[PDB]
Amino acid sequence: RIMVQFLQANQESFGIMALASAQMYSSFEFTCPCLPDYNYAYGIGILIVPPIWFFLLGYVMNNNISVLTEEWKRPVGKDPAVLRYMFSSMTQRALIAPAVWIAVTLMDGKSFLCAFSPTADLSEFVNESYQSLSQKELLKIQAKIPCKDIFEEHEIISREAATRYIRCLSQACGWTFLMVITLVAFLVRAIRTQAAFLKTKYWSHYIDTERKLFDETCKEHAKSFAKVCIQQ
Amino acid sequence: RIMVQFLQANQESFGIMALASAQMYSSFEFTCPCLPDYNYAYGIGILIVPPIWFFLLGYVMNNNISVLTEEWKRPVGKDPAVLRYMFSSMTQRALIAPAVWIAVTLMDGKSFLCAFSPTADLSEFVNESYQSLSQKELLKIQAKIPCKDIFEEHEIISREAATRYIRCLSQACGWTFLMVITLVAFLVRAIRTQAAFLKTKYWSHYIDTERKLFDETCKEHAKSFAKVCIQQ
Amino acid sequence: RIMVQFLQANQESFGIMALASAQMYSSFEFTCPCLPDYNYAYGIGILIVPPIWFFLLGYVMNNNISVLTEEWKRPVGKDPAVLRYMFSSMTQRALIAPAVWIAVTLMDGKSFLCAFSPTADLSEFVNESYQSLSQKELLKIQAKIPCKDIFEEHEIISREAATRYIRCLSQACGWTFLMVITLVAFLVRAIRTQAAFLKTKYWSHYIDTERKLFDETCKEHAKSFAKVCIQQ
Amino acid sequence: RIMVQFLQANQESFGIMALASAQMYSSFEFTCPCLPDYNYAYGIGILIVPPIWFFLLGYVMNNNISVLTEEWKRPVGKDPAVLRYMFSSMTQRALIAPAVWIAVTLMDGKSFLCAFSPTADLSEFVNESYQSLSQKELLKIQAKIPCKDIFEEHEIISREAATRYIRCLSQACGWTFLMVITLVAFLVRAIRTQAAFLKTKYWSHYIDTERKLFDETCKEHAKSFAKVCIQQ
Amino acid sequence: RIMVQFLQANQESFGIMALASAQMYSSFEFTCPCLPDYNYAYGIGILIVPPIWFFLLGYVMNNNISVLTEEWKRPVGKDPAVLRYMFSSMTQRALIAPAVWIAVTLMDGKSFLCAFSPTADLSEFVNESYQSLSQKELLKIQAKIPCKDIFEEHEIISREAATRYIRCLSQACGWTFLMVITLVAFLVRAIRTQAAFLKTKYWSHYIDTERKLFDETCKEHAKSFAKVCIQQ
Amino acid sequence: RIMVQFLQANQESFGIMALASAQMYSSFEFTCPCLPDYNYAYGIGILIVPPIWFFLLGYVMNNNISVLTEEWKRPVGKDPAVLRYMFSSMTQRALIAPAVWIAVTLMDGKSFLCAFSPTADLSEFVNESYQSLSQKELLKIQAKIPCKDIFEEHEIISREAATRYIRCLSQACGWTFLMVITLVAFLVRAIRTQAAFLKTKYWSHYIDTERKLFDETCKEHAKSFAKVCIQQ
Amino acid sequence: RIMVQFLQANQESFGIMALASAQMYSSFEFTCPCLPDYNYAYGIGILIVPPIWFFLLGYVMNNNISVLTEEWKRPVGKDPAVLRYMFSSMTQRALIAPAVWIAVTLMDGKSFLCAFSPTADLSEFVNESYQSLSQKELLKIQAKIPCKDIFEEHEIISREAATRYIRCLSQACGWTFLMVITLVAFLVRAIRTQAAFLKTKYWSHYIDTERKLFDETCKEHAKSFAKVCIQQ
Amino acid sequence: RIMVQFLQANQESFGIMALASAQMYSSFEFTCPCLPDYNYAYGIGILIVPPIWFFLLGYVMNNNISVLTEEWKRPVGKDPAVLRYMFSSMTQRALIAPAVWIAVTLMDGKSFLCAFSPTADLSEFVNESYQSLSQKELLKIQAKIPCKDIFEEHEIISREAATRYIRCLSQACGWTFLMVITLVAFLVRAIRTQAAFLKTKYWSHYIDTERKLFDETCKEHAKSFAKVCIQQ
Ligand SMILES: *[C@@H]1O[C@H](CO)[C@@H](O)[C@H](O)[C@H]1NC(C)=O
Ligand SMILES: *[C@@H]1O[C@H](CO)[C@@H](O)[C@H](O)[C@H]1NC(C)=O
Ligand SMILES: *[C@@H]1O[C@H](CO)[C@@H](O)[C@H](O)[C@H]1NC(C)=O
Ligand SMILES: *[C@@H]1O[C@H](CO)[C@@H](O)[C@H](O)[C@H]1NC(C)=O
Ligand SMILES: *[C@@H]1O[C@H](CO)[C@@H](O)[C@H](O)[C@H]1NC(C)=O
Ligand SMILES: *[C@@H]1O[C@H](CO)[C@@H](O)[C@H](O)[C@H]1NC(C)=O
Ligand SMILES: *[C@@H]1O[C@H](CO)[C@@H](O)[C@H](O)[C@H]1NC(C)=O
Ligand SMILES: *[C@@H]1O[C@H](CO)[C@@H](O)[C@H](O)[C@H]1NC(C)=O
Repeated sequence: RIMVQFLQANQESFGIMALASAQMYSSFEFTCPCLPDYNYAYGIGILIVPPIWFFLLGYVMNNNISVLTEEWKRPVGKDPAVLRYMFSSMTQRALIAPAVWIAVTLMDGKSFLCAFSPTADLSEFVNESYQSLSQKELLKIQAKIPCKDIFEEHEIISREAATRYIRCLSQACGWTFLMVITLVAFLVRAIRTQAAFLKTKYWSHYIDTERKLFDETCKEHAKSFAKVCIQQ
Repeated sequence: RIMVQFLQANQESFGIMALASAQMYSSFEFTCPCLPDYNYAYGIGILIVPPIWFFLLGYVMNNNISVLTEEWKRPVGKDPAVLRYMFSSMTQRALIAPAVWIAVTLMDGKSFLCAFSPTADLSEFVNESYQSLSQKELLKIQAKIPCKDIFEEHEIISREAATRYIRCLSQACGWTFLMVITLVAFLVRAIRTQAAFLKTKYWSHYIDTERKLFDETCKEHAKSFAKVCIQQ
Repeated sequence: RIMVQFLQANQESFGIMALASAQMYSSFEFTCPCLPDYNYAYGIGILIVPPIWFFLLGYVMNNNISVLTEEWKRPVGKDPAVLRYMFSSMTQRALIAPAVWIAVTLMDGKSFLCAFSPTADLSEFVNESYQSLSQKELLKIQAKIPCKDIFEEHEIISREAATRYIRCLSQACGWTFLMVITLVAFLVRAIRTQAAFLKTKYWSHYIDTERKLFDETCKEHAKSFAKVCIQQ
Repeated sequence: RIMVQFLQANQESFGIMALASAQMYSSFEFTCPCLPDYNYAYGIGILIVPPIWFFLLGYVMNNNISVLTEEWKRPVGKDPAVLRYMFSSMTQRALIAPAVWIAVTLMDGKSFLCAFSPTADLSEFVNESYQSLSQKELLKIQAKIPCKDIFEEHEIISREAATRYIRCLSQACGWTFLMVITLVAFLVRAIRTQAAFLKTKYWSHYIDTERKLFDETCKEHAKSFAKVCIQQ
Repeated sequence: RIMVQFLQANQESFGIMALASAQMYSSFEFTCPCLPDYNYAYGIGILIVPPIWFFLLGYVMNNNISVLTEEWKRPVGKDPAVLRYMFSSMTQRALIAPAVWIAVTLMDGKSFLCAFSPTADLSEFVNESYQSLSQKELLKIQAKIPCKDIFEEHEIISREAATRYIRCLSQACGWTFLMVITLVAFLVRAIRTQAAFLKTKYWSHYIDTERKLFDETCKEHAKSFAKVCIQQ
Repeated sequence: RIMVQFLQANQESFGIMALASAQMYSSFEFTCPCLPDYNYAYGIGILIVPPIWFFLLGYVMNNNISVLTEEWKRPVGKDPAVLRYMFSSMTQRALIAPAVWIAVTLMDGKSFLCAFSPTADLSEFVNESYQSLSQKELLKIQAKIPCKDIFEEHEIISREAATRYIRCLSQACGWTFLMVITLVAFLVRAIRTQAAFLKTKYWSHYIDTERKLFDETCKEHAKSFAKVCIQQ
Repeated sequence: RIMVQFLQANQESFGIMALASAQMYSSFEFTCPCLPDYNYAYGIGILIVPPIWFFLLGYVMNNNISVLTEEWKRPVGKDPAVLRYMFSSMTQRALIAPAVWIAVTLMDGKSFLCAFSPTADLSEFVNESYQSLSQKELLKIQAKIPCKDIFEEHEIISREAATRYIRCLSQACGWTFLMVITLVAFLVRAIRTQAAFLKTKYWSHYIDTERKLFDETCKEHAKSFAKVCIQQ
Repeated sequence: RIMVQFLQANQESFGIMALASAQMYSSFEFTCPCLPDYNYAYGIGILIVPPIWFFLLGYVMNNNISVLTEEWKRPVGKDPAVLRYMFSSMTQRALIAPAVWIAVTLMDGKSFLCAFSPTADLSEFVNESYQSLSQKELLKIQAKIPCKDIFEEHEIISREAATRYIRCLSQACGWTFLMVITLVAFLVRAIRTQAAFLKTKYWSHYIDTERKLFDETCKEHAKSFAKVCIQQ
């Protein structure tokens, strides 16, 4: 409920793909398979592949990827640097949604709990009676931890006690990730290109004005033949 | 509830047929027949035929299919190319809603669960007591899995344990589909036609201006006889 | 609740009679009589007569049925064609609400369940104990199926198991109907009349301009006598 | 709850007296007396007298009933025809709310259930044990049917089974009424008066312009004496 | 809850005192004293005195009662007729809220139930065992009827059975009152004064224009001395 | 809940201090001390001192009390009459909120119940067993009546039966108060001063115009030195 | 819930710091320590230090404290009086929020209950059995009174009976405080400085005009060099 | 719920990073690990590192950090003081969100409770029976205090009694922090730079005007070649 609450708060306070990723996470039915073989795969996949898809999507939604591939494809493109600058700007704009997804899914330690439960060392939580049993038997039990309606072995492991531990580890990792990302962003904004920016601004203005003028002249050239044919 | 939540979030953030398909799924009463003979048929049908209907509908709602069939029907149409371009644009605009429907119904593994439950290999979930019994007897039991109010054989198969497994497989398939679709869209937007676009823009502007001029001249030609007849 | 949800979604997204029929269905208290003699009649009636009433209503709400009957009544009407075109347009606009009603009431298999329950062949659901009894005794029991608060014979037939079966059949029929209707609409929009359209547009513009001019000249002719009489 | 839902839907979609009657029904506490002597009277009264009051009210709210009675009262009124046309238009506008009330109260078979329960033939619902008893004893029991908190004789008659039967009959009668009304409206709009309409339009415009001119000239004639007296 | 629902519906659809009286009733804590001596007094008082207060209030809120008493007080007032017309108009505008209050409190048979319960003849509801006991003992019991939390003698009288009876009588009286009021309003609007209306319109326009001119000339006469004193 | 409901209704329908007092009452935690010594004091205090504070507050919020005390303080004030008129107008505007508070707190008989419970004569409610006991013992019991969670002596006095009685008395007193206040307001508006009103209107317009002119001339006199100093 | 209700009512009716303090109180988790040593300290602290912080905050948020300290710091400031007037106005504007906080926290007798419970004389509430025991033992019990989930000694002291008593005392103190504050405000507004007000108004207008002129001239002086450098 | 309530109140009343930090806290799932080794670390981390990240973020979001690092990097920057002033202004604007976070997380004593529970001296709460046991055994029990669903040793320590104590200490620390911060802010606003402010204002206006002029001249220079190329 906290995720939906912050979603509504972000909507009220309200570049846009961030809210898209947040909403998609808050409305995605995370279901851990709760099996010793697919737990790790499912957790790491939910952690890894959605940001990759968001990266690709952010590249696709960009309106000027066509000019980029056109210039990269030609031997001598009609300058040499606005291309690198435009590509860097596109990549930087696209990298936002994956980072938001990773941060959200780490602060909410569901993927971490699903992925690292079967193999983690939970020895302070395992009951004192069954403190000597094969780790192969512990594998299934620990894998069933992230499932409330499946874990029916409270006599061996306290579920909430290990859930809180793993979730705290996940939140620590999330805050570390956020700090590193913010430091990198600070360095980037403090270091980084002057002529390329002006050239790109000019080319964008030129494209817009050309499109508008083309629409206008098409309308004017159509009005004449319209008056000609209608009078028939 | 997550589907309706993301529906409301999409409505708040808000080409339109995507929201139409999402809403239609979130408000469609999926009822698995829970029978070994019609489970597969019903699941695959819900997966397959609604996107076909959405494709046809998107073709019908298009305002310029009439000109397409008129030109395809004539021996020598009044150019050759803008037709192929217009048809490709129509098809690309129409293909959006089916993809959204398939993605949604795969992320929510209801159709997958209904379709693949009776024949899947659920051997780690079947109880150890009835681990040796005819697969024909297992057919009905496994078919009854997606039905909460019908599956009354908890002593043979854990329902939730297999539900999570099949739903995880469905979500994996959904993410794979999304990745492939995004890659194809990236390639299409990066590869693909210059004169046809301008010709289509000009023809659209001409049609609009002609319609507006016709309305205007009809009003002007009517005003005279109106003043003539009213004075009687 | 799904019907009301999609009603609200359609209202938010928002020719109008479609929403009218959807709302009327979502707010109509469908009560199956649950009797072997009136079940079929009630179900088929709810399926058939409301779309007929919607058809008639859509014909009545049309603002230019009077001109149609005036021209059809005269021996020589003041052209021949715009009449057929206007009538076809009226019929096509009117046929929308009945189709929406039928589609909605088929996707929600209440009418189908009420109509086909007493006579359908439910042999896989009838308990194995009373698997040999007179179909006349089965008539009342099966007729009582669509009534939750009346069906008190769970020892003979599983209610939900047959409800899901009949509802799935109804949804299949609904999707078939939708596909056929969409194909017919595609063919109609792709095949079908050029002069009649322009003539109808001109006549509509003429009628509107004449009405407006009549209002204006009435006001002007009234102002004089108003100034005359007020000064008394 | 369905009536209030459709009330809100009609409000959202939104001549006005229709919504007034619908709201008044949805907010009127229908209380069947549940007595063999007053059941019929109360049901038929709720069915009959509210539409009569709505008819009278619609006549009263009409702004030009005074001119109608003034002309009907004079020996030679200052034309002959616009009176009949104005009266017919008033009656047609007024007849809307009673029809809406009757349709609503028939689709919701409360009045029908209250009125026809004590005397209807409910022989398939009366228990097999007391299948031979004086109809005078059955009178009170059947009269108590529409009262949930009063009918405490479930061992003699199944309440819901007869409630559904009578409600289905009421809904059939309601749909029949709607069909007949729609057919009559279609015939009226298709048959029916040309000069009277123009005369009424002109007289209405004249009245409006005269009122506006009178207000203006009153203000102008007052301004002079205002400037005269204020300066004192 | 029905009263508040219709209150909200009236607010949504939305001379104003009608809504005021409706709201005041829907938010007034009607508490029957449930005593054989004060029941009648309290019921009749709630029925009678609030409309009297509403009448007085509607007279007070009227902006031109001062001119009425000024002219009625003078021996020779500065015409004779517009006074009677203005007074009749004031009374007619004021009489709306009391009628609405009476209609509402009669349709909701609380006052009727509180007032007429102790003395009404409820012989078909009194149990057959205590069918022979002093009416003085029946007085207290019947008086306690409108109180749910006080009436603890279900073995002598069925509370709901008599509540429905008295409430039905109250609703009948309410509909009769509404019909009579509507008939009287129809007769009044059909019968009833020509010069007085114009004179009142002119006097109102004159008063308004004089007030506006006085404000304007006060501002103009103040501006001069303002410019004079500010410069000091 | 009725008080908050009417608060919301008044807010929707919406001199302002009336709503302020209503809101303050609906959001004030009335806690009867339920002791034989402080009950009367607390009830009468809640009845008396909040209207006094509202009176004082309404006097303070008035924007022209300073001119009143300035003129009352001087031996010869710069006319004699507009002072009495302004003071009367201020007092009349201020007297609204106390009356609203008293009316509200009387219609909701909480203060009356808290104040008059310990000493009232409740002899028809005291049980027949303890009908002969010292009034000093009855004092505490009756004082505990307005407290639901404290009154634990149901065997001696029926709590609700006396609560309804006292609340009915309170509502009677409230309606009497409202009637008397409305009669007094009618007499005041019908009796009551002509030159003083015009003088006050003129002085108010003069004050407003002087303030506006002073602001304007301050801005103009500042602009010059602004242009002078900025250029440095 | 009453505090939040009045918060919403104040928001709907809606110098601003008053609502800030009200909201901060309604959303502050008051937790009495329920210990004989820290109860008094915590209660008095919640009563005393938040208004001090609000006073300081209101001083800080004031936009012209800098000019005040600048003039107070100089030996001969560039007049003598507007400083005292500006300081008095600042203090009066700042004193609003602390008074609102104190009034709110006194009307809601939580701080009073927490502070005065351990040492108050509650002898009419202590049970008759333990009416002779060391006050040191009574200290802990009485201190635990404001805690619902901690006070588990109902056999010695009735919790609600003393809670109501102390809360009534707190409300009395709150009303006394409000009356005294209103009287002081009345005296202040009736007594209190003519030239200082005009001087402050003029200085404020001058500051505003100077700021606006400076922005304008900065823009104009920048435009020239902008046109100069851009053309390079 | 109080935090979300004040969040909504702040949103309604509504430099922006304050609301961001408040929302992020109200929607952050604080999960104390409830272990004697990681409790302190987790609590202090939640207290310390989020404000550091907010500080860095506020530095990054600042639009003119690039000019700061450009001037700090050059040997002789194109003045010497607007840099120090701009840096101080940036730091002061950035320091807001960390302070809000610390204040919020201290008023809501969750971090304090998680951090200081295992080592605090809770001797008045430990039961009298186990008042002599190794502090190593008390370590785990006290560490489990902030966990409602884990602390299952009510026979040794009263959970709520110590929770209230530690939360009161946390609130005291929070109010102390707020007072110190407000005093420092008062001193800063009262002490602190005249030429630097004007220079920064001028440079900002110059930058804005230059950007706008550059956009304009780019559009004008593009229009010519647009008209040139379109005509081809
Ligand atoms: C540990 O196991 C014993 C029996 O083996 C059981 O009684 C006890 O409740 C268990 N405790 C926990 C914490 O699992
Ligand atoms: C397996 O079956 C046995 C009896 O056959 C039953 O006692 C046990 O609960 C079952 N377990 C599961 C997981 O189905
Ligand atoms: C079938 O009938 C038997 C007795 O005739 C009963 O025990 C059993 O529960 C019934 N089963 C079903 C599925 O109706
Ligand atoms: C019919 O009456 C018998 C006894 O007379 C009773 O046992 C049975 O439940 C009743 N059945 C119905 C349907 O009323
Ligand atoms: C009538 O009274 C008898 C005993 O006097 C009791 O058993 C019965 O339930 C009562 N019935 C009603 C309807 O009050
Ligand atoms: C009156 O008191 C008797 C015993 O003294 C008790 O049984 C009875 O219930 C009481 N009745 C009321 C109405 O208090
Ligand atoms: C007073 O104490 C006695 C026993 O000491 C107990 O029975 C009684 O309920 C108590 N009463 C109150 C009001 O505490
Ligand atoms: C203290 O411990 C005793 C037994 O050791 C137990 O009976 C009692 O309830 C405990 N009390 C508290 C307050 O923990």
